[PDB]
Amino acid sequence: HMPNFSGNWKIIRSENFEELLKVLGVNVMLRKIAVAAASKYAVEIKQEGDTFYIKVSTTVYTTEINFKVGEEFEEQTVDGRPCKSLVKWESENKMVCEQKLLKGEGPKTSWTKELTNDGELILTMTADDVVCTQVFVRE
Repeated sequence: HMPNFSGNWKIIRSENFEELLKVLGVNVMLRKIAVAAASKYAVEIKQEGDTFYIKVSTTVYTTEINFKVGEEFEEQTVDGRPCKSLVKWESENKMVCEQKLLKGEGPKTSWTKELTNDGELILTMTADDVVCTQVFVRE
């Protein structure tokens, strides 16, 4: 197995996190405690070919998703609401994920993950017109 998305990642930048949560209707006090918890974002990925295991965690919370590119799966929005998700590739090293809520009305959300040439992992998370960008390095 050669060098791909696979590995353990630790966050180093986190731009527009608060603003994203606001759009997602999170009250001030929780946004701030959330911004605090985000400087300990760890991501572990196992990638085999087309197929992905991803663990995102902070000090007190973790979640795991499993998916194949091109095949619908379920997870939660950043705000916690369950959703149907679909991942597609965009270049050698970027995937994007459109999301439709299971139940109800809310902002259009989506995320991306990309591996840069300097070997950083870059996560984006979009709610409507607001885009949160997070940068990660190998652990």
